[PDB]
Amino acid sequence: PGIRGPSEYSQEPPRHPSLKVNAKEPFNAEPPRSALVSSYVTPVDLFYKRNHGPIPIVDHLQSYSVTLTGLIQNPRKLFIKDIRSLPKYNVTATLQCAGNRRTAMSKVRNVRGVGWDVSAIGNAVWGGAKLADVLELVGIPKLTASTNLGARHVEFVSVDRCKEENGGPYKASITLSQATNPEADVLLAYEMNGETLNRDHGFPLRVVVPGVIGARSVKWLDSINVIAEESQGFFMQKDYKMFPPSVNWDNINWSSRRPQMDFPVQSAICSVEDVQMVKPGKVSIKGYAVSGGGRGIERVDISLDGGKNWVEASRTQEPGKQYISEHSSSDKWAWVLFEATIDVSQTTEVIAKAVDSAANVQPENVESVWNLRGVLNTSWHRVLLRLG
Amino acid sequence: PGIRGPSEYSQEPPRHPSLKVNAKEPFNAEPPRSALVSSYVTPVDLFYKRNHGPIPIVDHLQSYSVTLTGLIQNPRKLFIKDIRSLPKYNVTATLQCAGNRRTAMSKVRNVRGVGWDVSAIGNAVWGGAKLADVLELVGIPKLTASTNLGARHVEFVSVDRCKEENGGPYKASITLSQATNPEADVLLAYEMNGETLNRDHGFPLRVVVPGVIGARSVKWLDSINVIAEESQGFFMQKDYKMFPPSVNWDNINWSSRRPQMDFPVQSAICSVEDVQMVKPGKVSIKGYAVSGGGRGIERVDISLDGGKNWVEASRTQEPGKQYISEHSSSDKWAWVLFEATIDVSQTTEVIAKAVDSAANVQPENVESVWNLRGVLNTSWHRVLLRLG
Ligand code: MTQ
Ligand code: MTQ
Ligand SMILES: [Cs+]
Ligand SMILES: [Cs+]
Ligand SMILES: [Cs+]
Ligand SMILES: [Cs+]
Repeated sequence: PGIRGPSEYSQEPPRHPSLKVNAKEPFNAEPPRSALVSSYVTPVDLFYKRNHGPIPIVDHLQSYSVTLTGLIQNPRKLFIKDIRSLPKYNVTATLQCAGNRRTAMSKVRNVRGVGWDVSAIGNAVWGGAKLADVLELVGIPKLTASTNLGARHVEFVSVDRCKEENGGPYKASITLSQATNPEADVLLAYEMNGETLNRDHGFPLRVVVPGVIGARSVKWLDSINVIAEESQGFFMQKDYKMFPPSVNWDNINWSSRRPQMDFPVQSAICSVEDVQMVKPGKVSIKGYAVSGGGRGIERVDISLDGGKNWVEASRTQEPGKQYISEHSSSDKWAWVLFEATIDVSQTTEVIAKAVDSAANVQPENVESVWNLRGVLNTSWHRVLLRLG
Repeated sequence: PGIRGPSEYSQEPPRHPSLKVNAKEPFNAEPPRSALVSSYVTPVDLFYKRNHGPIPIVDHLQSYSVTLTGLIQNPRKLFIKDIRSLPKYNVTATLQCAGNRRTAMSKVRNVRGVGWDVSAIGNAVWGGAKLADVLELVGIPKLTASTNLGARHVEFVSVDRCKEENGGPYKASITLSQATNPEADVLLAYEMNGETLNRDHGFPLRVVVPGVIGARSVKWLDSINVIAEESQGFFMQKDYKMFPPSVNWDNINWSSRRPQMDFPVQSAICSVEDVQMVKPGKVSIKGYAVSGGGRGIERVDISLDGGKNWVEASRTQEPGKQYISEHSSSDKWAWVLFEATIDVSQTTEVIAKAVDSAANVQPENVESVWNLRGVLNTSWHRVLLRLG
C-alpha cells in the first residue's frame, strides 16, 4: 500500500479558479468555453475534471504498485519503476466525457445528473507504456482475442472510493482484443502534456483508452485484472449506457443495452456563448469536432439561415500543419478545431455540425436522441447572436 | 497471362433472371427487395452485381497469377496454388455499394449515375488468404504502418477494362496499416459461400476489405502494388467521395474531399414495397441494418406515427444464436437483420432507423446528406402501407 483512497474530501488538490464548477464533492468541472479551444493541446490547468469520489493521495511513491492478476500464468506486481522501463510512447488523444453537453438535453426534458455545458472534453499528449507490452510481459501475446485460460477481457480497478459502489473502487473494462492490439494505443500513462501526471488526472498511473468515452480511462490504478467476462462493475453495468427516449425510471432495464465504448460524431461552437451580444461586422466562429473509434473529421458545416444553406469551416489539428482526415499525418484519437469568419449585420442564429470520415452525421434535434442518463448529446449546436 | 479482360460484352456470364437490372453493359444489378433478407447469408445467385466493365474470362487457370510489385525487396509472382497453400480463413462480411439507395436521393434532386433501390448490398462468407500473411511473405511484417523503403499504401489492380480509365483497369488502395493488421481481416478471397468464386464476383481472386464500401474490394486481381502514396486511380480520386449538398457540376473540386472508405449507419425495410397494398391485420416488417468499420447495430427503431414514437425491433445475425452487439460471438463485418410485427387497421406510414454500437444515427432527411455522386443515402427509410 503506497497510496490511499480517501473516504472524505479534506485533502483535495487545488484547481484553477477559472474553472466552471458543476459539482464540488466529488469534483466535477470544466473550463469556460472561450478558453477550451485556444490551443490544440489542452493545458492541464484547464483540462476538465470528472470524479466519482475523493482524489487519491500518495504517501510513498516507491512501494506504489499496479497488480496484474486474474486469468494469468504468474500474477506479478508492477512498480512504477517497472512501468517507466517499458518502451515509452506518446499518444495524442482526446478524452470526451459521455456527459458532455448534458445540460442542454436536460432543458428539454429533465435528466438526473451533474450538469455539463460544451467543455466536458479535453485533448492531451499522454505519455506512458503500451498495455499490450505489459500484457506480453505476463504471457499474453499481442493480437490475442482469447486465451487457453479463458481470458476475454481486461478490468482496470482503481484505488478510489465511490458512493455508488458503497465505498468500493471505480472500475472499467475492455476486450482482450482491444487491450492486446498495439494499434489501439491503450496506454498505461504516467505523463500528461510532458509533465508528470497530476493528482486530479490520475497520479501516478491511469489507463487511457483512445477513441472510447472518458469513463473507461480509469484513474489511479490499483489492479489490472484479466477475466473471462466483461466487468460487472457498477459503472459498466448500471451506467454509461445509451437508452432510447422512451425509457424512463419506471421501465428501465439496464441489461437491455450494451455498455457504451465508442462514441459518435460531435461538435460545438466555443468562441461565443449560446446567447451572445455582438458589434456589427466580422465575428470569428471557432470550435471543436470529434468522433470516437479513431475516425477523423471529414467536414465541418456552418449555417447562418436556420440550416437551409451551409458553408464549410476550416479544420486544423497541430497549428501550421495542414489537417487531413484519414491520413498518416493526422492524430486520429484527437479532436479537430474548426474556424469560420462570418459577416453579421443583423440578429443571427448560427449552427455548426460535423461529419466524420465514415460519413456519420449528427442528429438534427435533441428529442431524437434524448436519453435517461443524459449522455452523448450530439444535437446540432445552435447559438444566437444579437445586436448590442 | 492466364486471364484476360475483354473490351466488349459478348462473353458475359449468365445471371439469375429474378435480378432487377439497373444497367446491362456493364452489368449492374440487385435482387428484389423481398428476397434480399430471406437469409442471413446471401446466396451467390442473388448477391448484387456491380461492374464498371466487361467481366474477365480465364482461358488457363494454372498460369494465372497475382504479381506482388512496388516498394518491396523481392518482386515475387504468386500463383493460385500458392495463395491456397497460405493459411485459410473464413470471414463473414457484408459488401455494401456506396451507391445503395441512390435512386431515392435522385427523386429529390437528380443525380447522374446508375439507379439503385435498397438492395445494392449483400452478405457472404468469404474464403481465402489473409493479405497480412501474403505481405509477411514478401518481407513486410505484421502491424507495420510504413517501411524503410517508403511504403505506406497497398494498391490492388484489376485485369478488367473500364471506359473511365480509357480501357485500363479498375484499381483501389488501402493503407499499409490496414493491410498488415490481421484483425482488419483484409482477404485475398478465392471462395464465396463455400464454393469457388464465380466470374461475376471476381474468379479466381478478389480482395475483400471488410467494413469498407464495396468499391474497394477489387475483383479479378492482376497485381498487388505496394507504394508510397495513395492510389491515383480514377475511382479513388475522381469518384466514391462524399460531397456536401452545395457541390454541383459547376463547382466541384475532387481534391476537396478524401476518398470514402468507412461508411455510416444504414437501414432499410425490405419485406414490403415503398408503396404497398395490405389486408387488415398483422404485417411483418423485416429488413437489414449495417454500419461500416466493424461497428455493430445496437438498436433498430420502428415508428407507425410519423416518428413521434418508436418501438424497438428485434435483431438477428446467424439464426438461432442471439445477437449481441460489441461481442465476441457477433459477426462485426456483417449486417444485422431486423423484424417487427405490427398491427394495421388503417392507412399507415412505417419508418425504420438504426443506431450503431458507437451510438451513431441516421440523418432524418435526404436533403441534409444529398450529394453529387448520389452515394451513402442513409435517410430514414419510409414506407407507405395502404388498405387494399
Ligand atoms: N479512478 C477513477 N475514478 C473515476 O471516477 C473516473 N471517472 C472518469 C470519467 S466518467 Mo465521463 O462522465 O464519461 S469522463 C471521466 C474521466 C475524466 O478524466 P479526467 O478527470 O482526467 O478529465 O476519468 C474517468 N476515469 C476514472 N477513474
Ligand atoms: N475489378 C473490379 N471492377 C469493378 O468495377 C469493381 N467494382 C466494385 C464496386 S463499385 Mo460500389 O459503387 O461502391 S460496389 C462494388 C463491388 C461489387 O462486388 P460484387 O459485384 O461482387 O457485389 O466490387 C468492387 N470491385 C470491383 N473490381
Ligand atoms: Cs497494488
Ligand atoms: Cs500522426
Ligand atoms: Cs500477373
Ligand atoms: Cs463471431
